[PDB]
Order: sequence, then structure tokens, then C-alpha cells
Amino acid sequence: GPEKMEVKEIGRSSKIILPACMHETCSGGFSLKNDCWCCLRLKTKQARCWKEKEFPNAKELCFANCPPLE
Repeated sequence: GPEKMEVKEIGRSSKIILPACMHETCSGGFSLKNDCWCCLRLKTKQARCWKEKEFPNAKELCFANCPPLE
């Protein structure tokens, strides 16, 4: 047979990502995880970001970041 091109892994949750401008993710139920979203602002890809060390707002938004429900 082939080289097995149909992995499975331990995917037992509702984890998913939300396309837009950056790379974000969210998962609540067992995995409990999420990928930050678009930073402060940029022109080409990098420029102005959010310092979660000084501003807690970025942190809350990062953990709150989740996919659409429509």
C-alpha cells in the first residue's frame, strides 16, 4: 500500500483556526488552547505589536481570541 497519507493523531476536541490577517486558534473542552491573532498593526508583516508584558489587554484578547459562530 501507500505511505499512509491519512494521519489521525489524538484529535478529540473542537479546536480550530480563524482566517483573516494573522494565524489564530482556539480550543475549549479538553485541549484548552488558542493562538494569538493579528498584532497591533503592520505594513508589510512587522512593525507595531502588543506588549502583553506591559498591556494586559493583549493577553486577555489573545486567550479570548476564538473562531466565528455563524
